[PDB]
Amino acid sequence: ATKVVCVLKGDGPVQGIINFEQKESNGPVKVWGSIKGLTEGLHGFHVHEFGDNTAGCTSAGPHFNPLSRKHGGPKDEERHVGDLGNVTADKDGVADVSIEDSVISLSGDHCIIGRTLVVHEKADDLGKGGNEESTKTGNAGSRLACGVIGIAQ
Amino acid sequence: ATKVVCVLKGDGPVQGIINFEQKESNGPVKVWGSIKGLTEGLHGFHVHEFGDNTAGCTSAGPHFNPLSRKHGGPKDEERHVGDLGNVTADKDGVADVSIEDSVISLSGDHCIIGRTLVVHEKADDLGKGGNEESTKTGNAGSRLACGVIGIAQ
Ligand SMILES: *[Se]c1ccccc1C(=O)NCc1ccccc1
Ligand SMILES: *[Se]c1ccccc1C(=O)NCc1ccccc1
Ligand SMILES: [Zn+2]
Ligand SMILES: [Zn+2]
Repeated sequence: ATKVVCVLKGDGPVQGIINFEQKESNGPVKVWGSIKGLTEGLHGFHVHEFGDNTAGCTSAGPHFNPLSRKHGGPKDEERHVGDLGNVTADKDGVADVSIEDSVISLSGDHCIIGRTLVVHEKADDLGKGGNEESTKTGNAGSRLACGVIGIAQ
Repeated sequence: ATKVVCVLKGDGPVQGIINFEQKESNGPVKVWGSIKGLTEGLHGFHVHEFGDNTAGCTSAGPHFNPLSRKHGGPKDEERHVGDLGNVTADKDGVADVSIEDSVISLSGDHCIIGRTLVVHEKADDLGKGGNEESTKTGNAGSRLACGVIGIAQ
């Protein structure tokens, strides 16, 4: 009953369309779609705080973290709201995205609408990386593609 | 105290950055920025319903109209929430945008976050055009550039 969408654009082309659906405001969000142009392997996949693409993906700021927590994986209690882990690209450079998440929302204080979805250069270590940056960014590196998260029909 | 931003891009030369700021929860919204690549004259300037850029600006759908009103100009009672009138480009193809609007909002049912800002091919006749489409789209024609409206820092 809430549908939300994001068009990811970045150089490669790294490009993708990610859909979000939430049947009830109390409920999990299904996240699905496709990203192409990626290198094989894991790519960190996050909601960042600002829906600001003024100077590209860097304008989006840090991971969306309304609760002031440390970085983690989506299955961790200690995570940023925006922590959606990794998408995995094959040799064809395509990541088939199929995520269900109970922490992001399409309503309320954890709402992701108007924020930025980013697919990153490297793997997110899901905060298990044992350097300082693991607990902040997951060491997922640069921002390959992003988009502002918008209301869908 | 709330700041929102939109990067306008499309298939041709039209591009811009539009900022929105709302000092008080239900107060007026200041809208300002710059759009270049335009023909001289008026270009319809609207918030459209969907923050969906899947297939370009057409995916944004009709004018944002939560109150089921007819199309009008920003200074009309009978308007869509998304009706921000026209921006005016000079011979250089630059429109300097400076708008204050009391109907849009950055919170609540009138909130434009997650929706799409669109700059159009032609003038919006502000519903005074005396054909049927005047009362729906303002006859502003095709969508030159658009962006999803995002939360800013
Ligand atoms: Se997303 C969010 C955050 C705080 C309070 C309300 C909401 C919400 O209801 N989103 C607005 C919306 C409106 C129409 C379609 C989808 C989303
Ligand atoms: Se205003 C609006 C419209 C659609 C979806 C969500 C929201 C919203 O209010 N989100 C919460 C928000 C907005 C601006 C700054 C911080 C948080
Ligand atoms: Zn994080
Ligand atoms: Zn209208």
